[PDB]
Amino acid sequence: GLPVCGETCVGGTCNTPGCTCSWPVCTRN
Repeated sequence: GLPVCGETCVGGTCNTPGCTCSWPVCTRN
């Protein structure tokens, strides 16, 4: 499955609201 989110949560942050941080990458469950 193609991940909706893909922002690096290296700095403990996510751009897309709704995406959970899964260091070092944000992803939505």
